[PDB]
Amino acid sequence: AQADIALIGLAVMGQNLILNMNDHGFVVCAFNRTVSKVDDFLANEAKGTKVLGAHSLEEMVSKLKKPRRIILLVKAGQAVDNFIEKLVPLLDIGDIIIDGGNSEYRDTMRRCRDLKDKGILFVGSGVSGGEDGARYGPSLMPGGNKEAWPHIKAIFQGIAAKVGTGEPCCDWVGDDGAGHFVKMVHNGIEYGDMQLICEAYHLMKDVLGLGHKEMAKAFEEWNKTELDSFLIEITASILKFQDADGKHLLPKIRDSAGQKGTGKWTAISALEYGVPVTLIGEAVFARCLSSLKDERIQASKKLKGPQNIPFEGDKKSFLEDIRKALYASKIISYAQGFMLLRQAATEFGWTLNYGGIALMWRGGCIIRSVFLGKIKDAFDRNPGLQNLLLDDFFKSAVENCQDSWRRAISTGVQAGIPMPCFTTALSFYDGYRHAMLPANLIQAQRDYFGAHTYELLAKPGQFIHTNWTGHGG
Amino acid sequence: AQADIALIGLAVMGQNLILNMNDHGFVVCAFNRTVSKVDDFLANEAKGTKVLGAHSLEEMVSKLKKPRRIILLVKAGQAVDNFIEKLVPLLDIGDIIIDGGNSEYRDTMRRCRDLKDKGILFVGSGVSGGEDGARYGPSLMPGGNKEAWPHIKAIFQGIAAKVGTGEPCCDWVGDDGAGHFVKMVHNGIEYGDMQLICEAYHLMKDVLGLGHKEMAKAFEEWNKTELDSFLIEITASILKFQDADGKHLLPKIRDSAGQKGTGKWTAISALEYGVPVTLIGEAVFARCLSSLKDERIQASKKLKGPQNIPFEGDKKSFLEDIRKALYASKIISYAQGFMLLRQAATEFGWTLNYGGIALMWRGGCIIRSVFLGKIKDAFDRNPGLQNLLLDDFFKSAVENCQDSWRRAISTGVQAGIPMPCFTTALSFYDGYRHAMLPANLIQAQRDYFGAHTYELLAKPGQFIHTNWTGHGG
Ligand SMILES: NC(=O)c1ccc[n+]([C@@H]2O[C@H](COP(=O)([O-])OP(=O)(O)OC[C@H]3O[C@@H](n4c(Br)nc5c(N)ncnc54)[C@H](OP(=O)(O)O)[C@@H]3O)[C@@H](O)[C@H]2O)c1
Ligand SMILES: NC(=O)c1ccc[n+]([C@@H]2O[C@H](COP(=O)([O-])OP(=O)(O)OC[C@H]3O[C@@H](n4c(Br)nc5c(N)ncnc54)[C@H](OP(=O)(O)O)[C@@H]3O)[C@@H](O)[C@H]2O)c1
Repeated sequence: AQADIALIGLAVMGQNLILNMNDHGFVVCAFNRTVSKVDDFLANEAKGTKVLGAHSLEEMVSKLKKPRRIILLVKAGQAVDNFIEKLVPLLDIGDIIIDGGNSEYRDTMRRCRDLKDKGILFVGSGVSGGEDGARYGPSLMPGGNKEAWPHIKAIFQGIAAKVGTGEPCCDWVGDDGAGHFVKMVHNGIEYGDMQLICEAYHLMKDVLGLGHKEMAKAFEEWNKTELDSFLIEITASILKFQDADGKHLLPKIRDSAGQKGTGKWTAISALEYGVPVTLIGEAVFARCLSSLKDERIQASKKLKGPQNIPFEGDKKSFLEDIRKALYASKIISYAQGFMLLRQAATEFGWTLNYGGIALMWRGGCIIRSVFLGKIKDAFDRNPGLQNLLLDDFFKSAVENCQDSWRRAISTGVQAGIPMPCFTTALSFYDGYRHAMLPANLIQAQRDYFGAHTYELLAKPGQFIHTNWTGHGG
Repeated sequence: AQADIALIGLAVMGQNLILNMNDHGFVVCAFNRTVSKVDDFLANEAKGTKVLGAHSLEEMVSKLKKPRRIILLVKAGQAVDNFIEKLVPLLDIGDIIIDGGNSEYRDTMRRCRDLKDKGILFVGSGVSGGEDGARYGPSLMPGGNKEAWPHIKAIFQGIAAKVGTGEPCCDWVGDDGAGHFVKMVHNGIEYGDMQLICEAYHLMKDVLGLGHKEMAKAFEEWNKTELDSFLIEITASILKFQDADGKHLLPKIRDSAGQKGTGKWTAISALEYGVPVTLIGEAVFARCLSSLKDERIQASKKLKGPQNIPFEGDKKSFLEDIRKALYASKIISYAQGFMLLRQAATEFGWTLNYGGIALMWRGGCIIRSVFLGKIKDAFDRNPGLQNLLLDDFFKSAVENCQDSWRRAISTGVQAGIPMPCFTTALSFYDGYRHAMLPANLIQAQRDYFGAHTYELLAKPGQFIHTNWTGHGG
C-alpha cells in the first residue's frame, strides 16, 4: 500500500492530471486498458517522478492505501460501467471510485446508488480546463456520495486552480449527479459565450467593415473592461494569427461548428424541467445551422437580403454599443443559467451553494472571467437570491446598457446580420420585465378549441371554461 | 360478429368519433373500463344509433367482424400498455389494435414491433381537431404496421375531414411511429402559430395603443388575406367577446400558458437530431416564461425598460407591417417544421410524403389554413424539395415582406416589446441566407483550448490542429 490514489485513463488529460497530483506530492499509480501505454508514460512523460505503474487492475488495487480511491478518465458511456463492473469484486467496503469523464447525470445517479448498496462510495466530478488546466490547475466539480469527500478533499483541493484569495476552484457540489449536472451547465454556458462573441464579430466585420487587425484591437481593448475573460483573450489572439503564407488564418476555416453533445443536453434538461434557458438553446441550434453549409451556399443564391444601406454613423460609438450589447446578453445567459441550476436543485433535492459554483467557474475552467466574481458577490450577500437580474449590480449593469443593446440589435436587424443569441436575450429581458404577457391569449384559445380551462387574474386558482362558439346563436 | 370496429375510451373525443363513424354507417361496439359509462352513453348521446355496447373486453372481442379492429382513445402511457396486455390473449393473428392517443413515438415503435412478433397489426394514429372535429371530421395521421391499412382505410378515410376536392385529410403516413411523430410536429407548429399571434397582438396593444375592438377588426381583415386560418378566425372572435358585466373577457384572464407536453417533445427531438427548429423552441420557452408570473411581477418593479418614445408614424401602415412580419415568420416556422420531418424520415427510414402530410393538416386540424394548400403545391411540383424557403412561392413571399418584417422587429425592439418568435425567425432567415457564418470562429476557439481540430474552406475533409498558444515563444 504505497499509492494514495490511482488514475485509469492515459489520454493527455489523465496524464497531466497525474503529473499535477505528483507535483503536489501524492503518489499516484497509473493504469490504462491498453497496458503498453503505462510503460510508454513511465519512460517518457513521467520519468523522474514518484508515479508508480500498474499492469493489472488487481495489481493497481493491491498498490492502494485504504480507503482505496481510483479515478476513471475514460470517455463516457458503456466504458465507465465496464470498468466499474471489474473494480467491484476487487474492492472492499469504504472504497472510492471517482468518475471524472463527462457522464450523463442520470448515469451518475444510477451508478452512485447501485454502488452504495454494494458498499462503495462513488463520486462524479466534472473536470474543466482542458490539457493546459489539467496540468496546472483544473476546476473540479465533485458530486455524489458525500462520505467520500473527506478522503479525497486534500487531493482535489490541492490540485485545483485557486483564485487570488487562495481558494481552490473546487468544493463538494452535492448529491447524486450534482457535479456532473453543474459541469454540463458550464459547457452549455460556454457555448453561449462563444456564440455571442461570434455575433459581436459578425457586426464589426459586415457592418463596420472592420479588418481582422482592428477587430483583434477592439477585442483586447474590451478584455480590459468588465468583459475581462479567457474566451475574449483567446479571440484577440485568434484574430491576429497569420498563417504560413502571411494571410490571416481565421477566414480560411470552414464554418461548421461541432459539438460533443454537452450543450445540447443542457438545452434538453431545460425543456424537460420547463426553464426558459433561451440563449444556450439558440446557441445549440446555431451550431446545427452552421452544419448545413451546403444548404446555405444553395440558399445564398436564391434568398435576398435587405436593401443595401451603408452605416452612416460612427464606427467607434457603435463599437462601444456592440460591447454593451454583448455584456448585457452575457448577463441574461448567466441568469438563465443559474435559474436552471435552481430548478434542478429543487427537482432532485440537492442543496446547491450557487456562490460556491460561481467560484468553481472563476478559475481553471474555460468560462473563467472577473464577471464570475461579481456573480459570487451576489450569492454571498444573498444565498437566497431568486434570479441574478434582481441583484443590484446586474440590474444597474443592464439598464446602463439599455440604449446601446437596442441600438445594436436594430442596426443588425436592418443590415441582415443573424443575431440569434443577441435577440433572445433582449426578448427574454423584455419578457421577464413585464408583469402581464399575451400568454392570456394563449390560455383563451386553448380553452376555445380544446376546452383546457383558464384562471382569472384575480381569483388565481379556480378554473373556468367558456363556451365561446357563439355568444348566443 | 356484427361490429365492424370497437372504440375503447368514452371521453367526449371517443364518444364523438364513435358517432361520426356511426353516421358513415359502420357499426361500432363501444367499451370503456368504468363500464357504467357504456350504458350512460347508449341511453343518452348514442340512443337511436346503430352502436352496440360491450360489458367485457371478451364480449367486445366476440362482437367483432374479422379482421378484428379496435381503437384505443385512452390517455397516454401505462394505460395503453395495460389495455394492450389484456387484448393480446384474446386476439387472433391478423387482428388490429389502433392507438389514437397522443403517444410518445418511441412507445409506438416499441409496441408496433413487439406486437408484430405476436402476429397483431398495430397502428398509431394522431387525431386532431378536438371535440368539434372528432364529431364531424378530424384529421387522422396513421402510421405503424402497413398490413393494417387496407382493413381500416375506408373507415379512416370516410370519417375524416375532406377539403373541397373531396380528399380526406388522412392517408397512410408510414412505418413505426410516423403517425405519432407527425402529430407531435403538428402540435409543435400549433404552439408556434399561437405565439406569433400573441406577438402581433402585443405590438398592436402596446405600441399602436389599439383597443380590443379595433384589434379584432384588424385580425378579421387579415383572415381575408394569405393569413386565412382557423387560429386567426378564433382570435378575432376571442378579442370581441364581452363578459357578463359588459367588459372584454380577455384582459381578465391570467397569463400563464399551459402545455400538455407535445410542443416540448418536438423541441427535444429537434435538439436530439440536430435540426435548428428555433421558433417552436422559442414558443415552448415562452410558455415556461409566462408560468413565472409571480417572478415577473417582482421583476417589473425592479427592471427598467427603454426611454418612452411614442409611435410617431402611421397606425394603418404599421398594422400592415405587423401582418407581413407575421406571415413571414409563419413561413420560417413551417420550413423549420418540414426540415425536422425530413431529418426524422432519414433517421428512422420512413418514406414520408410531405405533400400528403400538408393535405392532412389542411383540414380538421387546429393549424388548418389556405397556407397549407400553398405548401402542398410545393411538394407536388417537387417531392424532392429540400427546404420550403427554396420554393418560388415562399422565396417571393418572404422578399416581399422584407422591409415590413425588419421595420416591425426594430420598432418592437425600441419599445421594449418581447418578440422571441419574431426575432428567431429573422435570425434564422438571415443565418440560412449566408453561405459563410462566424461559426469558423467557434471552430478556431474549440481547437485552441480543446484541441478539437478544424477543416479548411477549400479541402473540406482533412483535419488540422494549430498550436495557437504563441506563434513562437
Ligand atoms: N484534450 C484532452 O485531453 C481533453 C479535453 C477535454 C476533455 N477531456 C476529458 O478527458 C476524458 C477522456 O479523454 P478524451 O477526451 O481524450 O476521450 P477518449 O474518448 O479518447 O477517452 C480516452 C480513454 O478512454 C479509454 N477507453 C476507451 Br476510448 N474505451 C474504453 C473501454 N471500452 N474500456 C475501458 N476504457 C476505455 C481509453 O483507453 P485506451 O487508450 O487504452 O483505449 C483512454 O484511456 C473526456 O471524457 C473528458 O472528460 C480531455
Ligand atoms: N376534449 C377532448 O375530448 C380532447 C381534446 C384533445 C385531445 N383529446 C384526445 O383524446 C384522448 C383521451 O381523452 P382525454 O383527452 O379526455 O384524456 P383522459 O386522460 O381523460 O383519457 C380518458 C380515457 O382514459 C381512460 N383511462 C384512464 Br384516464 N386510465 C386508464 C387506465 N388506467 N386503464 C385503462 N383506461 C384508462 C379513461 O377511462 P375511464 O373514463 O373509464 O377512466 C377514459 O376513457 C387524448 O389522449 C387525446 O388523444 C381529447
